[PDB]
Amino acid sequence: LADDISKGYNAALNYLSYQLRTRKEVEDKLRSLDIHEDYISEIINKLIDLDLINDKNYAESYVRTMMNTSDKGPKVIKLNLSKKGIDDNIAEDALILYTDKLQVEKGVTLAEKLANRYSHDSYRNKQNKIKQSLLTKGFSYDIIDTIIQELDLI
Repeated sequence: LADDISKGYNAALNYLSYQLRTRKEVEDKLRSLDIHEDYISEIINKLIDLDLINDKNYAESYVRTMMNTSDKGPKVIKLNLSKKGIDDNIAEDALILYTDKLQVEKGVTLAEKLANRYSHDSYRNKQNKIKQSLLTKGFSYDIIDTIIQELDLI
């Protein structure tokens, strides 16, 4: 009855007190407890109102985290966000924080390590491997070209 919505609110705050969660993560965590859509929606809106669920904030902190702790570029950061239930629109707004100059600087750092790793290759084969590595990590062609121009300066 009314103890349904109650159990729902309780599990939600347990799940959130620890880590940050996307709306969808909570939206289908209430289902892990067999709570109807009639009630999940009531719980979710209330949580959003109390700012306990906030996808813009989720996406922004994720982006800051990856910028600071990973070697991943915008494209991979975005698909990670999509895999968590973040709207494309919200992910895109959040990715605005990963400025070109910041991407290039992280890319130059990775490129420098790889240059040393492939130090025996020809300049051409060397850059191909580096561009390839940066592409699989999520950086765009233009960003990679700027990284390559930067690396040669070095």
